[PDB]
Amino acid sequence: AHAASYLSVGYFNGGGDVTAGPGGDINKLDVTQITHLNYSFGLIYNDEKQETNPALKDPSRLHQIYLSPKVMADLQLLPVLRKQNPELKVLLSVGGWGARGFSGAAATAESRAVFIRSVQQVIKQYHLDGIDLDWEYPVNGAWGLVESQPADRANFTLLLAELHKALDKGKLLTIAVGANVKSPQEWVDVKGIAPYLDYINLMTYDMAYGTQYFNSNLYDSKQWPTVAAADRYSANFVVDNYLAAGLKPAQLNLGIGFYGRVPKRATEPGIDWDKADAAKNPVTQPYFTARETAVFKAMGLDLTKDSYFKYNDIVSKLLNDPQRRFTAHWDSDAQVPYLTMKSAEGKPLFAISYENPRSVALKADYIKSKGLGGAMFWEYGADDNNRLAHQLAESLGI
Ligand SMILES: CC(=O)N[C@@H]1[C@@H](O)[C@H](O)[C@@H](CO)O[C@H]1O
Repeated sequence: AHAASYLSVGYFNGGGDVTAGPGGDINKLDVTQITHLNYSFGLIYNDEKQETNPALKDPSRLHQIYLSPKVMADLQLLPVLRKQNPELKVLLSVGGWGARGFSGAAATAESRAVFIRSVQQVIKQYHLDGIDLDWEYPVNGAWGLVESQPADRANFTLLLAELHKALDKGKLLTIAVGANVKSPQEWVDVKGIAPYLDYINLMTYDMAYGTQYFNSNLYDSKQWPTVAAADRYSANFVVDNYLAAGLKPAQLNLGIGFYGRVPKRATEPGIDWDKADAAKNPVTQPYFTARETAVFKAMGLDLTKDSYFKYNDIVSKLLNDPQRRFTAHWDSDAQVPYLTMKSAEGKPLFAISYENPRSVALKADYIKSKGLGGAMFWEYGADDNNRLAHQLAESLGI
């Protein structure tokens, strides 16, 4: 007689993203398929010396939120989206991969107050239901991609506490957190911040690095196993790490990638940093040759720079490749699909893993069985005719 309610929180790369590229078309989204939209991204005016976005270096706006023209214009369509789905909640996500300014914004009482005032101003001007902070990452700085300091852990908590106090009742405060095991251990006081957050979005993807083949495997592959311990990740492992650190499952949304990645293992030696004279003794070697890298290059994917491939492009360019160069497979342990390309020798080479309707439904089944609060996905612009979002909505009963 009583039915559970799951969330489906769809990121949309509207403004542009360092790794996913230019922003998409908000008009193509089906907002009836989701519960929450994270419009991405607000940026942060900052004094980091390595900032290359000159707009963000305006010293009169230090620590405030920056909204690009495209972001402003898209946020103007909110009334139309709300008419199509009057239950929809819309948040602005601030930060994203490579986004500077959190370490400075969070550092002092005065800096925190400026940031918070800016958050309040943006919520009010654009009539948002809340704010999502996507700081990559406190303390670690994504290994120097953004400035960081050890005080970031404590300061993130203070920032969230003070933002929670400032926000109107009813406004949502959320964050996205990293897959890396050091996130709950060292970077983010997850127990400390939990009281201030409506939910926590887990970035349970981007695992196709180092000696790992799969990008968003639910469990570890056995057929295509990761070699170095420090690289061995799955969505469930991440979930378990956050739960071990003291978060309740109902507060968590599992991140689902509407995209795939060509693993780094295909093109770069894989180093196990636990081994003797590690860099001279790689534990995997690249298996792509110029023949393979050229196929991807011709698609528009330069594997020396990036490995991201949107799901709609996987369908149109890989699955439906007129020359039939890609073969689709299912990994029964990892519960995701992957494609192989045939080497000149005739051997299948592992090309890319991704998510399809079947694997999305299996992640929804995990959400339901593990007792998580819902799904989050990156990102709506990468879906194919809203099919993966619709699958998620069907499987979660949204
Ligand atoms: C797009 C992305 O997430 N890249 C990161 C990278 O910063 C990092 O070097 C590695 C762990 O060292 O984890 C990868 O997932």
